[PDB]
Amino acid sequence: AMAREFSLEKTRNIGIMAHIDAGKTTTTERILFYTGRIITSAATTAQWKGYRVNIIDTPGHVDFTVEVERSLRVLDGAVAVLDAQSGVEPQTETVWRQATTYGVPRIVFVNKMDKIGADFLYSVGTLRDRLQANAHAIQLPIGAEDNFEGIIDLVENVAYFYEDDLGTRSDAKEIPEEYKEQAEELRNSLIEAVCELDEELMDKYLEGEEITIDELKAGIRKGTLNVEFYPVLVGSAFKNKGVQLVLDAVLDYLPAPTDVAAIKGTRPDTNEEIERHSSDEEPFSALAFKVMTDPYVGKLTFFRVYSGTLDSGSYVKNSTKGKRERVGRILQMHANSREEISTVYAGDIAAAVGLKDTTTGDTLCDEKDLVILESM
Ligand SMILES: [Cl-]
Ligand SMILES: [Cl-]
Repeated sequence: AMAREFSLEKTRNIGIMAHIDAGKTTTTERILFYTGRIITSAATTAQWKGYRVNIIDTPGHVDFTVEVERSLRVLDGAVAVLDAQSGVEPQTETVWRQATTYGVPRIVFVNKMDKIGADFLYSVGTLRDRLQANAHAIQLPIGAEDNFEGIIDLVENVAYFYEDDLGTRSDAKEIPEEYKEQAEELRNSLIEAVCELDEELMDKYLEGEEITIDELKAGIRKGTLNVEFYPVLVGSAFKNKGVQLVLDAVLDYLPAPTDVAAIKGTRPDTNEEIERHSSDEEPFSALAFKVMTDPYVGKLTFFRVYSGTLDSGSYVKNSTKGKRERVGRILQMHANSREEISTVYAGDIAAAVGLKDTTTGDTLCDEKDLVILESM
């Protein structure tokens, strides 16, 4: 007998798109640490400043596999991590274009800034050249290599400094004098880019009226959600610098379940096109996306709930296979523990115990209102 701890609007289903060379694993470990306060898990339930953040693990393929399409549906937004040295590899391009097809909003994080030969401006440049994406910097790093001392937030128009310790973050002081000219130059470039995404901001810009910090964030978000803009951040996941800012950007610019289109399905035995809105008032529907052999509970079946709610110990239909399944226990895999929940809601992710015939890609739904989300 529990209600939602976190609302739809305050939910972030994210995935991290990057190669092992770009530092995907080390980046992921930092996110799990900051989001789990007070071996690779298929999906990790976590939080950040009052928001539910589900970190969905993604594969490292270089092909047009069906597993990626499913991995892109399960997540709503994504964090594309680039290597500061190389920038954009030929294999990052194939991943990027697939995300664009399914309309996945993405923020970019230029990792390994403290590494030798790291160049932020260069890396940002490759996105517009190679990928042909409208990527823009919302940050400017203070120094490179071991001189990498801090990060400038172009939106808030402030600077943060890192002592390279466990404390890491410091208060938001004024931008250093030697970086002000470039900072305002990039901030004004950012403001112009955003003005082209919302006419209301263009009008204020042309009339000479100031654009507030929140108006700029809204514009960036609006553009990022429409897959027309890609905010670019910087940091060093290896020495823990700028990772918390990425989490802030997830809240600020990545979509909540309601910010992406309602998922499309079909009624079994017919060609009828159906849509399931991301809401609790609708009939339950969910997509299973990973079956893991757990050592304690034996067999976990991870699933993304698109619509409705589901109580533990209740039946549902595996519409893909035409079988009844009893969701015995519902678990959420946290960073350092497991939580058994009595109810899972729309736009959330959990693992069901007790399923017999369900496999990756199958649809689980309310027995009284059937739907198959994946084509077969
Ligand atoms: Cl940070
Ligand atoms: Cl909706």
